[PDB]
Amino acid sequence: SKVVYVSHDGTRRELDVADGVSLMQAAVSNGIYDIVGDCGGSASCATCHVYVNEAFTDKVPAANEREIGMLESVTAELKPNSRLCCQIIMTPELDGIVVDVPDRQW
Ligand code: FES
Repeated sequence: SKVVYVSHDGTRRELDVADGVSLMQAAVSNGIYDIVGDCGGSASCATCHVYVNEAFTDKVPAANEREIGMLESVTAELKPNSRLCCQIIMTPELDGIVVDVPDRQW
């Protein structure tokens, strides 16, 4: 399914992500440099921060307690639609999901 990573300067980068693969994993393994994913996807860092387009925030499973806690430490502006994309697993329903990436993770 399709996923669009919009870098902070507006560049739209589309990737085909297989079901069950997290947005972070697909990102860091396909040149999406503005996403670090340092902890490896256990909601243990804030380096996979992204802003989920409001047309998809409802279809994504809500952030668990751990992510909520980690999000508090994001280095870029924390917004209502901020999410640690390693916590978002790709599924067909999410096809076309768009995420805007901040100008910094560290
Ligand atoms: S890769 Fe560390 S919280 Fe997402």
